[PDB]
Amino acid sequence: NSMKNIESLFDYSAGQFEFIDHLLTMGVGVHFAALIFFLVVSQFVAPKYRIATALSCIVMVSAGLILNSQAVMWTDAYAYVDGSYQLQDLTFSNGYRYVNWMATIPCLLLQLLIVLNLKGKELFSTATWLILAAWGMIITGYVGQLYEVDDIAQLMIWGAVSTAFFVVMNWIVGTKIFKNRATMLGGTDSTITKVFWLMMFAWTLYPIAYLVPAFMNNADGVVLRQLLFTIADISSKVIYGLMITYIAIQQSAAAGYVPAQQAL
Ligand SMILES: CCCCCCCC/C=C\CCCCCCCC(=O)OC[C@H](O)CO
Ligand SMILES: *C\C=C(C)/C=C/C=C(C)/C=C/C1=C(C)CCCC1(C)C
Ligand SMILES: CCCCCCCC/C=C\CCCCCCCC(=O)O
Ligand SMILES: CCCCCCCC/C=C\CCCCCCCC(=O)O
Ligand SMILES: CCCCCCCC/C=C\CCCCCCCC(=O)O
Repeated sequence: NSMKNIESLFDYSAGQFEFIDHLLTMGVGVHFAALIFFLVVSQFVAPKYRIATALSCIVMVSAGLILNSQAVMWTDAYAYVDGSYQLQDLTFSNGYRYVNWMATIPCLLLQLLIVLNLKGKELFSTATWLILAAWGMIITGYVGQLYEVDDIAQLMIWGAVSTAFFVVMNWIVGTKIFKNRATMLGGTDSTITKVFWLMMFAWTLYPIAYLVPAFMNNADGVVLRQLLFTIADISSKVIYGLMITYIAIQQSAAAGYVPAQQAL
């Protein structure tokens, strides 16, 4: 699975290799630091919204474990030899991120629907269509990147199919947001609209990283891709969760939850 990604094609300078290692290890710290924050403020969230901050804790740990796994895989697969880090064993691939996404994306979408105050039949219904659309996106994306070394054309076609799911997914999300933001309390009807645009921006970096093999097929393309993943993860998981948490607390406060009012 590692021979199919471009990381296996190149030697890396100390500077490139340590920059990638430092990017992944920093990602671990950030996520686990935000995990403590999400855990602490959960007591300031009304029971109605408390599951949202819990889902952020699930995302933080899910991401932190795969980023930590990826950093160690990175240092195991390569060895500094003759002035460059060269592939030693085949134990590093990007496929594990696509596993992180399969798991984190349903959680990220669920926390959004919860603060939108959807409930019951509509919650279960809307969540099912989003998670299926999203899994189709991720799965077709994972098939495509198996060809980023061998068959770029296939990468593209699987990229096109994956993007179809992405567009439909965002159309559902946007439609539910704009049709339900009047139900939101404390002025969060204004904040949720920004969350949506944060989503659009953060999530669009992933397909850009996905296409790096096609327009920068070299060792700096590998560094660049990890940098895009790092900006994307922090924005779609950390900042977004903070955005979701702030909305949860605000609506809790507007709903008469005392611990939420005292915290604010
Ligand atoms: C590569 C081939 C396939 C590529 C095709 C690309 C087409 C993209 C079209 C629109 C943007 C999609 C994003 C949709 C953003 C959410 C839509 C929305 O804002 O919802 C509207 C709602 O009806 C208001 O109440
Ligand atoms: C970690 C959180 C999230 C929301 C991950 C999001 C991933 C995507 C939006 C991926 C999209 C893809 C597209 C649209 C087509 C290329 C293949 C991808 C799966 C990378
Ligand atoms: C394809 C996988 C299955 C798809 C179904 C996804 C699961 C969604 C099911 C239930 C919605 C979760 C809501 C949890 C309760 C929170 C409600 C609340 O406290 O206000
Ligand atoms: C067990 C977790 C995975 C859940 C799968 C169910 C979700 C369905 C999502 C979209 C189906 C797309 C399947 C197309 C795969 C073709 C790739 C191939 O066969 O080589
Ligand atoms: C992930 C973004 C989704 C959109 C993908 C772009 C759609 C295809 C665009 C142009 C087709 C160009 C096909 C060139 C194939 C030859 C390249 C090669 O095989 O080496």
